Amino acid sequence: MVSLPRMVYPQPKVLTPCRKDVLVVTPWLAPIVWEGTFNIDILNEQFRLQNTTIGLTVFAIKKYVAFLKLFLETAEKHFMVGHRVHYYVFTDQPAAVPRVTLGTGRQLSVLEVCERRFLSEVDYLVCVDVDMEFRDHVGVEILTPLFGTLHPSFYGSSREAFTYERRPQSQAYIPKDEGDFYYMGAFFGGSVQEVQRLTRACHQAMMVDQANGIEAVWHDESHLNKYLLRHKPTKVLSPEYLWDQQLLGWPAVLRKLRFTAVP
Ligand SMILES: CCCCCCO[C@@H]1O[C@H](CO)[C@H](O)[C@H](N)[C@H]1O[C@@H]1O[C@@H](C)[C@@H](O)[C@@H](O)[C@@H]1O
Ligand SMILES: [Hg+2]
Ligand SMILES: [Hg+2]
Ligand SMILES: [Hg+2]
Ligand SMILES: [Hg+2]
Repeated sequence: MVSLPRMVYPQPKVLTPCRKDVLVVTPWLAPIVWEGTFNIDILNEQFRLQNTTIGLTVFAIKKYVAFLKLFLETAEKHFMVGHRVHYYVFTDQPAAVPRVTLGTGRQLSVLEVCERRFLSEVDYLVCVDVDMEFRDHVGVEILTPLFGTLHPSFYGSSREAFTYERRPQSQAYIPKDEGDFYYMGAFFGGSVQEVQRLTRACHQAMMVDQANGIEAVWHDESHLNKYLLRHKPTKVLSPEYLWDQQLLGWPAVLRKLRFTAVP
């Protein structure tokens, strides 16, 4: 909205692709975020000028509350550093939430287990799984109206191999000749409005399936993939944002491992 100040940085080269080893934009012109495709300095400026607030939601029920400490501590070092962050921890054990020291401009709310709340408190919602840890930068380069993350096991696979729900009886059904990517349900988000639309669409599709006595092969994730097939995300995050070094190592195609599973 407001003018960016004078900035000094390398001139982008029109005849020099940033990455030649991977696809950096989808067929519907949504960027695919890989290290080397963005200048974080320009992006931080753009979002700071808008005083952007990012909500980060995690669900820690039962034994998963044990992952909160590492999750929050690492988020403090790598997630949206410099911008306003509001952590939303949904848990069945309010008292078990660890007391983690937060940087300025960042807050955490514990919700024991309305959507209207999100609309007035944050500009974007990022929904992730709690049994993870941040190992590198995860910033505003991911912010957009709607984004999904490439599942680390299928980013190089053909659609036929994607583990979409294949039964026509399911609302999450996707035939073998359809599909752009296989997105993992452990990392998605976008504007509050778009995220609520996605979740509302998924919840309704799941109810319909339940009534028909059917459960999608990969539950929530199956419906997420159906939704993102019909409502193309405005950005797609590379596997840099959802990886497991123990199971997949550290391929050359990944210059950074930013968000990973906990052994
Ligand atoms: C970073 C995960 C590495 C790949 C492991 C296999 O992942 C599973 O893939 C299916 C779709 O084919 C679903 O996405 C499952 N939810 C994935 O399971 C993952 O691994 C298991 C062991 C659990 O940790 C689960 O929470 C993970 O998503
Ligand atoms: Hg969410
Ligand atoms: Hg979530
Ligand atoms: Hg759902
Ligand atoms: Hg969903």
